Amino acid sequence: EVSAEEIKKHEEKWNKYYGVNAFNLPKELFSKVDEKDRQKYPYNTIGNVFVKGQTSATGVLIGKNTVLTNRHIAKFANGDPSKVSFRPSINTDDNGNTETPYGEYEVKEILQEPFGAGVDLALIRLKPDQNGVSLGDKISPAKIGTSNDLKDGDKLELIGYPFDHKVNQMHRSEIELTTLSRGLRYYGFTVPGNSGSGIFNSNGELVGIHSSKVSHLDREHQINYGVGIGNYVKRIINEKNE
Repeated sequence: EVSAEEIKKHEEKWNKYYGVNAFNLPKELFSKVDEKDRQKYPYNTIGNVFVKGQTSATGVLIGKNTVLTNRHIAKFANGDPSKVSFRPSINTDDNGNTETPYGEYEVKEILQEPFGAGVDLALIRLKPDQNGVSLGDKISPAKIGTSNDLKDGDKLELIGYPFDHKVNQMHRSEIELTTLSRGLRYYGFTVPGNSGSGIFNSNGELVGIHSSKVSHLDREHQINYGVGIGNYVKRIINEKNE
């Protein structure tokens, strides 16, 4: 139970992201990442996780051949690697020209829920290209930080592929942390394709992975939910990363 003043204020904030048309959102809160920035860190660690005829979401290169995304996204492949593809820094302009600067990678193995079924993260291991060159040799993986020092009110950058808005176009979203007692919760503009989007701090460190929207305050309102790279998650990543 929370005061009626909260639901009012929550609705106030929420609405500044979802009350106006996506295209009408202020650039500071949501914007397309241009070509120049796409070639730089941390943007180039972001890729599109494509599951043939199932979904198109986001993933973060955290290892030489490893991509961190959501367990719910990975489930769409039913343990079958041939069904998933990873396209780092893919871009399709409004005129259908698609470019994949580092190529497209095949998956050799899906670790569906290495952190437990109630933690929405999965690891995707990639094959190197046909020359045996790993994606992580072409691009430096994201630096992994920690979510331990984050606090209510913090502002972070969520980077991903908002499919439902624009196909294969990397966008950044400013997010605002809120009641962190109930997991990584935040205000910000996202759509289903942002699932698996990286959340970075001012130091360029990966501190969380976007998951979805969950009920908040009461059963009738929403907030974005993400999985923070906490002590436990960090440990499993150090153990299985590659």
